[PDB]
Amino acid sequence: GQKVHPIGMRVGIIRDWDAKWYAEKEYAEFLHEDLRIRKFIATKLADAAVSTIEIERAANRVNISIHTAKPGMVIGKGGSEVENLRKELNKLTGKRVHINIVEIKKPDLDAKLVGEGIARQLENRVAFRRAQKQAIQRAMRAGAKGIKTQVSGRLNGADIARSEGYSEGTVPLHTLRADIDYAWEEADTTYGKLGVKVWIYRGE
RNA sequence: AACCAGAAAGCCACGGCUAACUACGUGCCAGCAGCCGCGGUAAUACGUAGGUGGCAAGCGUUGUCCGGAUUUAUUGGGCGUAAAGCGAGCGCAGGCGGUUUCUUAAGUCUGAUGUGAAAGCCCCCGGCUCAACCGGGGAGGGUCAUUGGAAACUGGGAGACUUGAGUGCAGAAGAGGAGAGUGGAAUUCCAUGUGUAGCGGUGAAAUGCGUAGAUAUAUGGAGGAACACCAGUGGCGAAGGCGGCUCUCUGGUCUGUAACUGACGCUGAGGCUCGAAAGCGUGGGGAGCAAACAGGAUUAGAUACCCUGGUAGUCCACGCCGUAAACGAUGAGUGCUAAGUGUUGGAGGGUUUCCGCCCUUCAGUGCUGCAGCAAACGCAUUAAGCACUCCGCCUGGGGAGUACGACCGCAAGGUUGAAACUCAAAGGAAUUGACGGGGGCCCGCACAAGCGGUGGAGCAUGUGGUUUAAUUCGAAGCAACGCGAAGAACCUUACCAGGUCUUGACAUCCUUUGACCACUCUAGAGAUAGAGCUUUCCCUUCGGGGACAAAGUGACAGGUGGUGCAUGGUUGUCGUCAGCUCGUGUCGUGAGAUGUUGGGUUAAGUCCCGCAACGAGCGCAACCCUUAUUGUUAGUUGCCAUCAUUUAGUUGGGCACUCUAGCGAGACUGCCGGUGACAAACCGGAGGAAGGUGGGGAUGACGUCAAAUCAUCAUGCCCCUUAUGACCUGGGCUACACACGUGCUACAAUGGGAAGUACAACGAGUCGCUAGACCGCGAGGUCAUGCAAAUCUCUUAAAGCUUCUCUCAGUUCGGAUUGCAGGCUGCAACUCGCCUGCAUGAAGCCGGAAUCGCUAGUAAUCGCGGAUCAGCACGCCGCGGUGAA
Repeated sequence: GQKVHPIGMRVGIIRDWDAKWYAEKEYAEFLHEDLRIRKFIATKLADAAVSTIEIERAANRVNISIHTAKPGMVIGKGGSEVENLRKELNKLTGKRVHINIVEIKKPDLDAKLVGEGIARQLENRVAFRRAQKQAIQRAMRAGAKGIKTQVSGRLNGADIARSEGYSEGTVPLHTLRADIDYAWEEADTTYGKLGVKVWIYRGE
């Protein structure tokens, strides 16, 4: 293995972090509290399945916001689930949290959601070649410049591991005026454990 | 004729061929199969389930005959490499044959006549209410038999012709054959002279020969074998084969020409002859060379390769055997079908001292290439092309050219030549990878040139081995060994001795209940035990759970236990090596190829030119960070130039310089000259701070190694559970008869010791760095001031510079080891921290074989800061000074 998480290459240059803090003498407390913050959307991710959470911070307030493609289950029926999530998050926090919902557009051109969906087809015993090809076509139908895909492990419920994936379009990986995305996700039907990786490119 | 759909349906397969399915318990065992092949938690091959799928009382299995099988090919196959042209010639019998006149009519076709039993298979028509039965007709049963005709073709008879086939006469070439003599050189032996300590051989040596005079050098003498240059893809012959020269017998081929014979030809089973080396018998000679054999060497072993010897043989005469990779792996005879180019032997013409030259034509003999053939490679007037005549041979690989029988031979052996039983392949040619102890080109501190090192000595540190009760686990060539460990006294821990415990040390629910705790005393090594103060409601609609404990068992928990060869994720390594592919159009019967090859150039698939290729993508490069100049902006905690002050840029003042860091400019072959195809590019010059990607960093394609990891994490499967799980004390991973790797300090004079004396950069700081003062030989101790930061501290850096010193010694070098006295953090430095002082003073005078790093702010030397951290660094990460060959 030799390659790099590409979002860890472009950060600081053409994007930022997801924590816009500046904190001395209470830094690791908020770090291992934000670690607890990220875990709590496991209740979301089974249904709501958000992508990113941006957490800014005022003096004595908590001011967070999310990005997702499914605005249905996150807004509740009348916002009543929203205040319940604020209460359950504040029970772990004790501090004034003020959550927000931002909807993404052209939602098929994500990174985490497409890999999560193809891992979902892997968790229903659907064949890997046809699912990757229909996935990269329906991502190409969204309008892009390229998608790379790769899956590994004990493929298709078999013996000793292979690793193979397919690609189409262009993808300048080694260049810095890129604005690409990336996502890794596990997979298991019942045998061992697998993994999917997924790439896009849309110019700077 | 009275009443019923009641009395009244069967059988094998479903992985491909094979139309004709899906799912459940079975687990390389039991099993299945016509061929291909299936069985280790899947058998879509055992049983079950519905189905599915087939003809019409049947359906599967075994056995036998024909087809598919052009796999005996007459219709209808072949022999360069896949099975398959005898080793080659001479020829009896046989097969097949130039043109023409007349003639017979054997073969040939045809007319008529006689028969080819009945029943069958056919067709038409009737009945059998449709299968079966009969009836009348016709090809159906001949290579038939008799009688009558044609002479086109082949047989037969009579003749005719010269084109095929042979002797003329004239020439020509030639390692054609046998027999008889002869020439010189070279080796070996012998003799003679001269002349002394070695000669000979190998990768390296050794065996061997030599003072009983070798080797070497000149002179002769003996004998055998082979013929240096000429020598050529030249020549000769049916093949095997044939090269010094002179002579006798003798075979064959080519060119002219035509008076002469007049179809006399070709092929050729049986038979005969010739037939490389090796071998056999009888008799000769041995100069070399050399099977068998002896000795030396190599090797784990070497009944071989290597070296020193050495017989049969190799030679001649006379007999025998009769084989070869006897090959162009291509049978023989004849005819026909584009060119170009050498060369051997001729004939003719133009021209001519032709000896050259040019044109025409015969027989060989090479080389390149149309049509045509071929699975391809290839062949191609010397066909593997289009054909006719005759002969030989083949029908999957093994068994095996074996067995029996027969013939030949003195003998080895030769010629002719099967089956029982096995296998589902064996085989030819070409394409892509991979490999080679095959080759051509390139490139890197890879060699070479230098500089400094390691291996010698002392110490620190990491492995293997021995150890104990335990020395906890992983990592093994580059690509493990100052590596996970960026901090082992208890904790750290998994390793031991002991004290111990159990829905548990930790998670979720249920009820009883609701909130606990926390803290003092006693026991002890501790977990724990027994008391003590009591615990505690945050909604009250008398109705209740949220913050909480304890008890019950219930769910369950826990594993640093195994498998990186069941895994994800992550990382080494080729290696910053320069490659890896796609679309469209072309080539190839097809796998596939071309683009991506060739010339130049570059750090590079980077770019130019030619090229059935044209374009693109991932890589390379560019965008990113820092360093190298300058403009603007903004001036404190920064700096001091215009002046005063004060120890002092301090305080008045300015943003001038410096610095701080935002936005900007600047280096792109940018211009000129030469080289280069004018092209890419190469070499110089000016300008500038840097000119040829200015100097570094981050960035790591396709893929290789089942490389490393369950011991960061997650985890398929397997195992443990009043215990391999948990709590505590003490110990250990820090041992040492030994060997290896990595670092620190010296072996002193460019130096040690004493004194005085200057200049950096990065970063860190709240229970953290310490200003100043006092005391101490010191490690340091006390009072205390600044500091959450360009301000206060770490912190005034070492090598540096000037004076003295020592005077070559195991030394005023060196500084390990050991007693004593201490200092600091720790609850506690014995096992096991660091540092100070006194007393002690070992090896060690530049380190073999071998081996490592590095092409310039580099190598070499010298200090400083940080991470983890109460404490502990010769390790790691980073910065700066001096500065090489």
